[PDB]
Amino acid sequence: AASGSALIFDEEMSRYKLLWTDPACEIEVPERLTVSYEALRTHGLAQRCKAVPVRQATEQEILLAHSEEYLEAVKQTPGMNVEELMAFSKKYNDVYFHQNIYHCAKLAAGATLQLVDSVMKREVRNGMALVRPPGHHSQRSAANGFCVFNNVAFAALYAKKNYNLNRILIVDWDVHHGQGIQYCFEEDPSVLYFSWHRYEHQSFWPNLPESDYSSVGKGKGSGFNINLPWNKVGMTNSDYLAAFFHVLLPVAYEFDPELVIVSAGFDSAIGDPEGEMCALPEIFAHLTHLLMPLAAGKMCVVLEGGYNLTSLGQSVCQTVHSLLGDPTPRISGLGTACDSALESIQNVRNVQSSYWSSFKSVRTVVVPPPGVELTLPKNCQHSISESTAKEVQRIRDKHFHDLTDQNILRSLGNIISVLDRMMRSDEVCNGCVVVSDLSVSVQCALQHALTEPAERVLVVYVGDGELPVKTNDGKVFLVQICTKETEDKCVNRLTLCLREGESLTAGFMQALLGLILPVAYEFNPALVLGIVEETARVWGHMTCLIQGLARGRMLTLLQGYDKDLLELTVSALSGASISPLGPLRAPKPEDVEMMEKQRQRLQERWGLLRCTVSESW
Ligand SMILES: NCCCNCCCCCC(=O)NO
Ligand SMILES: [K+]
Ligand SMILES: [K+]
Ligand SMILES: [Zn+2]
Repeated sequence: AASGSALIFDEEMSRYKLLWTDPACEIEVPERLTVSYEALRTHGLAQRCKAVPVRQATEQEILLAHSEEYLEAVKQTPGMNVEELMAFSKKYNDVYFHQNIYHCAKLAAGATLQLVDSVMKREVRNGMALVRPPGHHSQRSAANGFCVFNNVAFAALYAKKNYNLNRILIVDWDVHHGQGIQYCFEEDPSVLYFSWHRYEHQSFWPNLPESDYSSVGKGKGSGFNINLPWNKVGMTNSDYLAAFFHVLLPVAYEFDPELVIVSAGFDSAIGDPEGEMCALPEIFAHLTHLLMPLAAGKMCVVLEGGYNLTSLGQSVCQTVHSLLGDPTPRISGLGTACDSALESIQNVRNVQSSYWSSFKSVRTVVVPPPGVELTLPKNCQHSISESTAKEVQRIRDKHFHDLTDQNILRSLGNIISVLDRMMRSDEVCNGCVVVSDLSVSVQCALQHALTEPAERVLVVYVGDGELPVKTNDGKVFLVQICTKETEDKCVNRLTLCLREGESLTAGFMQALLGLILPVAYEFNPALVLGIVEETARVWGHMTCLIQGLARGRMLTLLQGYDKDLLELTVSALSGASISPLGPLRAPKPEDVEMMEKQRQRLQERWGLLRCTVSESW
């Protein structure tokens, strides 16, 4: 399988700049590239990525998305002086030209195609290209918004032609609307374009009516263009995550893309002069991580905007951190989206209701049963202290007097050993332990974590019984996926009873993206505890996405030995790729009704669940 992450960059693309007075473009400086690459080198991230050289995009590759007349007009700019370059740039909106910009434009485009090839050739698992000029505003016969050629549009068309892909997802989290990408794939159902952008009721640049939520695509591409307009500035982490959980992610996993291309503009981060939003650079580590379970991890990150030189480097490294599989930082202070964001999210979901189902040294430690030996990935390891042995003795005599099964005692010693290495040693991140007795193992795992201390523990249990888990003090949230419909009493437990059949994968994924993840992210646990009983596919996507919480510190307790299940949890816990879910039969209405009743029951306490504007009394 593929491994590593590509970092495509070249200092040549920082060798064009603005040569005349223009306050509209004076923020697009060469230092954007040099600051971002040097930030990756300072933090040791560039040295960890496979450096792929940039090449020039050929003429025929440029003609994939641009006209011959516009290409030949740009081709003449290297021969122009300052006066002629100023006159040529006046023919367009918010863009300047340079003697070298046509050279770097072909390099920025070629760098994107180099990144597409390395990912599609399985030479790397994912990658990022630091390019200038940007591209998502560029159109078929016009330069626009600092862009000359549409790099991301090139990547999708290049991937369609040379690899025969049928479904490509484009995620534009830049703060500006990439109308060039929208125009290019307006009638193409093979490319799904998502974009959030500062809109302010069309008053913000580029002031386009097509940037609104009602532009869903044209013809056979209807429903494959998703615009989410930000009508107020200061959007926070809660707004960005609500946009993912309730708009992008449900559509993305139903779309099931064969490749993910990200128009990664970081002017959506706090401190940027263009965006004026308030999301921290840490949010981009999660925006990346939440998309990695798609397309078997094949993700191509292309740089677009980002103009606060300090805010830029921080978010670039947070993106590469997630691409390399590093633990995601904890996000605190999460809550409901603001009213403006909730109105936007509500409107996009309604207009897309007719096109999509959901609307209207060691990273992992494994302890198999005694004697079972299995092949482990490179970053995983098998399992005992004398202090742990004494503590298991102390736990036994106080809480389990009539208990002598010396193999049950073995697992409890491993649970303490694994948890001690996860929280305190900082050398182990997560782990998986095969378990015989559930009630004693869950009790030991949960109680030992609270005194570690883990101030908050999220428990995700796939079973039917009741477990020794107290959820009455705010330190524990219980997520239970069961077979028997249980009346949920209190606002700190989430019980999902899915009506059995061939619709469980679709219903579970909708509950994962729409209920579990929004609640888990607001809860901000210090450790995740996964529990699966013997009587109890989709667990790989759950294990990977849930690692966005608690810095990826998850302990999974598997009851009984299933090598297939064991091998999948360990693979997902270790950071390996997750095989894509195929086409899923749309969820049963009885499950959607059940999931919406739980949202009504919990969204007043966990505002991140809200996908509507609350009714004021
Ligand atoms: N604050 C006033 C609005 C001026 N807007 C200038 C357009 C440049 C677009 C660059 C970009 O980041 N594209 O993604
Ligand atoms: K955007
Ligand atoms: K589209
Ligand atoms: Zn931008």
